[PDB]
Amino acid sequence: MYLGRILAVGRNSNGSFVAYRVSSRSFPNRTTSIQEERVAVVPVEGHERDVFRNPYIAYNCIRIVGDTAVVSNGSHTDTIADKVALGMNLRDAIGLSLLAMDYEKDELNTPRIAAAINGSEAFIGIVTADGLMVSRVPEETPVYISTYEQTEPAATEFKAGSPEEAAEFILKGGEFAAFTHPVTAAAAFNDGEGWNLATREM
Amino acid sequence: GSHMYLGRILAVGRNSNGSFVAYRVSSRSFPNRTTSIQEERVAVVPVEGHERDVFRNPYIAYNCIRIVGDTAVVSNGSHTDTIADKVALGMNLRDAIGLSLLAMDYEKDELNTPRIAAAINGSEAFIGIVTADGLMVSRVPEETPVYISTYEQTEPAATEFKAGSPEEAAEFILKGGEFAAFTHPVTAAAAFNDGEGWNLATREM
Amino acid sequence: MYLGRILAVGRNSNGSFVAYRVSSRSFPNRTTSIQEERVAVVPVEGHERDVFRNPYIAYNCIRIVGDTAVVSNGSHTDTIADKVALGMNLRDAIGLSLLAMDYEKDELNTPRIAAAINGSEAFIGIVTADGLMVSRVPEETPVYISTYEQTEPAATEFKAGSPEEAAEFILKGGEFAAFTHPVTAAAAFNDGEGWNLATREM
Amino acid sequence: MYLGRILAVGRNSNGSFVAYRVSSRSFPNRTTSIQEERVAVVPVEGHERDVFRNPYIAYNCIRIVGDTAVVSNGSHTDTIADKVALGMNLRDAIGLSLLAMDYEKDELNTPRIAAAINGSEAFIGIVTADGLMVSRVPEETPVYISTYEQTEPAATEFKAGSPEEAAEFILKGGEFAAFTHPVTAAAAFNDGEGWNLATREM
Repeated sequence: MYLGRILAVGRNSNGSFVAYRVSSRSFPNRTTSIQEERVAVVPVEGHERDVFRNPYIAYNCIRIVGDTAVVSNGSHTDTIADKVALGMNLRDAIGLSLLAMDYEKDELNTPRIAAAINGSEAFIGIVTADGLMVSRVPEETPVYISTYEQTEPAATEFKAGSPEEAAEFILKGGEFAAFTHPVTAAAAFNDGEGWNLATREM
Repeated sequence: GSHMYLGRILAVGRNSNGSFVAYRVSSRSFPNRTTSIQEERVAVVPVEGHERDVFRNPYIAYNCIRIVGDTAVVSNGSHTDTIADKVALGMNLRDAIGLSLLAMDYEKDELNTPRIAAAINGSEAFIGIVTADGLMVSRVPEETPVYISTYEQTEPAATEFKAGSPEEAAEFILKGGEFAAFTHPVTAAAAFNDGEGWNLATREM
Repeated sequence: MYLGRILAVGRNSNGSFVAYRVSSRSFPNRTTSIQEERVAVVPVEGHERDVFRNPYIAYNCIRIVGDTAVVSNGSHTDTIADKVALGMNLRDAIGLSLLAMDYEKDELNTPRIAAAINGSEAFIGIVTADGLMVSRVPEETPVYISTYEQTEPAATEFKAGSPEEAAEFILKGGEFAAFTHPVTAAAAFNDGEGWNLATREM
Repeated sequence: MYLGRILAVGRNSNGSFVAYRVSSRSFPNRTTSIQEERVAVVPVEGHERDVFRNPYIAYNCIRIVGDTAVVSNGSHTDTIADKVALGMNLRDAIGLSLLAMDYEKDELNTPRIAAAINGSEAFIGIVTADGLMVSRVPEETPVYISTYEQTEPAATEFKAGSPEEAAEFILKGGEFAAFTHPVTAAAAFNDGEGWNLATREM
């Protein structure tokens, strides 16, 4: 039931999207911050220091490069987004980044999860201590994946017609309500006019 | 389910008799082929008088099995040497397979044929595949062997694979167990290790 | 004085080009055959068998994909060209392919050499047993590289205004005359109308 | 005369080493901190906040894995070390990490530089906007490389018989005295008994 960090990607009747939600046991003093073309996961005021005791807690979790949205549970968000910007198809951007960066070297060998979507295709990947897998997101249905328990894409009837909605949904909505220790959430949505960002706190 | 033609098939794992990797060609338009054991490897080559086939299709001849030290590599194409070499030059199994599938990619033919592969040694085993919809490399479950093919069965599938010798294993993936049902069997090869070392073997239809 | 296989890439007053030329001691029974969008290095009639005794002799030495031309001394030619086709900048297409394929496992640990060019940039790389290097081709001057001896880019006042010209030059022209054991050659040229292929025999 | 971040690697009469030195114009409020099996570049007390305005200033510069020492100017220090730890040869570890992570997306397209050394070989590599290069370190002589100006290996008569010496030298000694804006320095030395770490401030 505690899935750790969760991300979602796909298309529904209202447009394309990516959603991210932090779930933590020992580092709840965090929030999401919208900056130019990106959403970062940072410590809340007075906890800046946390970053220096654990290197996997702060990072951009959503990057927007052109017509492409990138979402991941770590710094690989920039590694992948940079490859997209510099010209590289989605699948390889994810694969090359997950292969090189690998699972996180902590207590639980925490997988690095990620996904990216543009006007044509979307891909979702994950790298664990037991494997690496990058796959196409089925057009007929959005999907989500997490660091713990749900280590492989799972379909989700994800309704949302705005980044606000998406971000709230992965936080407290639908089936995500049953996953524990929700901290902060974020998302990007594109109804065809471009990517818009939004956050959502508990 | 309607299709029983899986194309090229490979299997890997450990049973009560030891470790192994098996491979079997299945073709519709290039049956003029067989497996030839050479030093530390098994190649898939045209049969005499068909040497020419290789120049009309670059995906029909390749080492399908490579042995490097305590490690056995198996695949449906030239990546067999790309992976084997990385293992030889020092690279863990998962990465070796993954870096090689990522670079080489699915085969650029009529059916965007996936590149499949697997490798095993004294400690772990990893199986992987690269298609036009993805790339996947995963640890082979210790409690059960598994197999994968270019068509239909594009993700690992468990198999009660019995055999206690390369001869046995190569025969099994060719005509035994559930592999019987997969059509157009051409040639087969395999590598087995009972703890003494890797031994190769071929099997014709 | 025997550089093995040699390739050249760059631009001159007449257009963009890539050139290739095989140089062999023990496998001269070879020629270059133009096919759709590519030039392959194959055994001469009655030698089809050679390929089974050495896996590094037959291969497409030039691939044209869109506005981009790819040239190498091996099968990586297709690895790199596919990544360009599927969308991947030139530097990475060459780098990823060279890193993964590595030097050829023969008597001389023969390096894998490659280059790619389009209307904007051009890159040349090589992978040996002592390293890996991929670099931008200097706009103000073509350059060449070979499997042996000249294992790093070298400038070349390369004149030619057609594939025919280019293929003949790298084979018997300029400084390439002094490099021994010339077997067959090939080249692609682009004067602004598209890529055109041409072979040249001794 | 400002080479940015500089690293050195090689063997001398006293043993094997890797040295690192930060040089900065706009972020001198930094020091090096030894922690388990590694040395990190971090903000000085009261500047924790800098980490959030620039994602390229805090990182482990040195990582020790077994008989191998890794040094770099970025997070790729862990990317490379982890691959080495998980079983990967030095050349590929550096090449796969530099290919995936790329030059740093800042004002100067700052290259990612790196090097690794164990009881047998040593390799140094760099990734820029113009290329990628990874090469074996010449056994008969140590070499150093930087982000700016000296973007290619360069020989250095690097004398030192202890991490303290090594660290001091890349900071204020020899030819490094002439490189400007020294902030902090660090190094790992191995005289055959194992890898020892040390830092040095201005």
